[PDB]
Amino acid sequence: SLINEATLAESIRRLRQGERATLAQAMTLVESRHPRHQALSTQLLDAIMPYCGNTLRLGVTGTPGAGKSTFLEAFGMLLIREGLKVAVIAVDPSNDLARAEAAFIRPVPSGASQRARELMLLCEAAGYDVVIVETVGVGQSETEVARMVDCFISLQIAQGIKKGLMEVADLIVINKDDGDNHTNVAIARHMYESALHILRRKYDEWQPRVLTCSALEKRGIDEIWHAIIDFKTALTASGRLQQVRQQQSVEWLRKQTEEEVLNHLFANEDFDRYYRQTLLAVKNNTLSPRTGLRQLSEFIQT
Amino acid sequence: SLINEATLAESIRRLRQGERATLAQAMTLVESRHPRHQALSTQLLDAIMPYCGNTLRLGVTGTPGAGKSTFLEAFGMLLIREGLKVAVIAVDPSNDLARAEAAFIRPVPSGASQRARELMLLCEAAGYDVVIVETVGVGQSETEVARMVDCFISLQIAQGIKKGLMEVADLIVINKDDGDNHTNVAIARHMYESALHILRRKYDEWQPRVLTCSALEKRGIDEIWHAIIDFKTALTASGRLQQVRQQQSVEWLRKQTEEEVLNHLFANEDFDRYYRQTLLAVKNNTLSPRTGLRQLSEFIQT
Ligand SMILES: [Cl-]
Ligand SMILES: [Cl-]
Ligand SMILES: [Cl-]
Ligand SMILES: [Cl-]
Ligand SMILES: [Cl-]
Ligand SMILES: [Cl-]
Ligand SMILES: [Cl-]
Ligand SMILES: [Cl-]
Ligand code: NA
Ligand code: NA
Repeated sequence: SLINEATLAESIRRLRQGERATLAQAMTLVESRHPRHQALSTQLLDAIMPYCGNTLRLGVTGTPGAGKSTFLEAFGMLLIREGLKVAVIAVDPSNDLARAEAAFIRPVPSGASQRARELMLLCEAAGYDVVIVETVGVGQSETEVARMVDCFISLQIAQGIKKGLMEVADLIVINKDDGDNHTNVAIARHMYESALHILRRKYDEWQPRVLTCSALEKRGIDEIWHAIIDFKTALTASGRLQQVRQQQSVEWLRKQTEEEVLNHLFANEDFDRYYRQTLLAVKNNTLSPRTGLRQLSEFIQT
Repeated sequence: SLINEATLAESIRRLRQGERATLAQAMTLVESRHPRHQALSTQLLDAIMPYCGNTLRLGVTGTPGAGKSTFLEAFGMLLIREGLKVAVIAVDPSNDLARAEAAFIRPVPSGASQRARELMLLCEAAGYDVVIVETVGVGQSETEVARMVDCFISLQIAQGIKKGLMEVADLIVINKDDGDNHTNVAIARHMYESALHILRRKYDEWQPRVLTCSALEKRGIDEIWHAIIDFKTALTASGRLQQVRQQQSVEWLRKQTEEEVLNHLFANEDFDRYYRQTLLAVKNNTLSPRTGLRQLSEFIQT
């Protein structure tokens, strides 16, 4: 069926009934750069807001070689066996699940952060029980994913532990606990656990947990889902999950508003030039930082 | 002697010769809110920039009960015995050293960040060998101090370890390793060390060290100074210290420039109102985040 201004309400109806063709169509619309599609997309997203917010939002990162694909397939299939509908938003770095009718998989091209969030909203409005946003754990991708999900899960394989990961990890999982590397897996699991037991809790309500699994042998997956449920229980008992979700949305709005204002300034060719000359003046000991700041402020005011 | 526009150059001369009365006078001038003093202060700070930058800058935080005062006295007196001139900038939270002629102690009232930096510059121009900026370790004060010093030292006494501290600690010191609490001190020292050995290094060149001392018994202090020297050796071998200092100055300029622009916007009574109404519209599911952002952008442009 066509999606357009006249049919928007019926299209939303179809979407909320969980019709997969309409979900895919709506996502494609949201991804179009055609100015007309951008305005209709805006109408759609405004319209669906009341239908969002009753979906468990999970983030999953995996380092290269961590077995993210096999884990996601096993985990996804477990959720479907539990009778749940699961969507996977596969974000680009800066199988059996594919065949499941109760699943839905969509890639997000390398911003992509706003895009991932909007696609997640569509999945929520479509009645998915669990939405998983996943990407490679590299650079700061853990903290970026963490900011849009209820529960953040990092996959690791058996330099020290990344501090940014410690900041955001709710669960750490060591995949490929199979064959002959049990000891290597146990040592890695122990190391993450030492860090997560000694550092202050991200949430007062939750000691982060470190688990192991073998996706390809189907062991440990049930236990990971159970830990996620335990997390949900702990955070919802105090009303902290709702608070987290509100804080994430406020922080996104605030950060994007600030960043647009700042990007416009630092993009300006005249300001960029004056800024760089000011920096060089300070570096070369001709101006104090105080004076550097004042003249930047005056340039901005004028 | 008077400090004024006519005498500025001779006053700078006196300052560079290490005359303590002129240093105190210059600091008082920098702290005056009298508009005339603010302009002369600007001239002074510009003028001294070429004389700065050959001083070891240390940051020291202590938690309540960590023995910061006794440690600073013992440490300061050690440096003076080594024939060094040491200045202490005592920053407000958001003895024998006092009697030493080769020392200089100045408080900074509860911004205070810009003020601490400017007073540090005066000490550098005055020929101090070591300048120590110190404050209570509470909230985010560790990261704030860390951003203006060559080497950051945190005092702890025998909830888990603060992640912000792990981000910035170059050395951790457990004071009051005396009397009957050796075991309690050893356990605390071990805990910090576990975290600092397992987490990725802040600097590739340096594994953070955790030491113990008894300031009041004068034991362990020599070893702490030696560790600081080891830090300086490690970072200067690769040219990393110079890079750190440059990055700190650029980051301060950048952050203060951004924060002034943003504070003016979010201070604006009309924008604050529209921003809060937009936030509430999103919270109440009447607008998508996309639309929230767009209309904030339009409000700003207009
Ligand atoms: Cl079309
Ligand atoms: Cl804790
Ligand atoms: Cl909740
Ligand atoms: Cl300039
Ligand atoms: Cl006067
Ligand atoms: Cl490392
Ligand atoms: Cl260096
Ligand atoms: Cl509004
Ligand atoms: Na949210
Ligand atoms: Na600097």
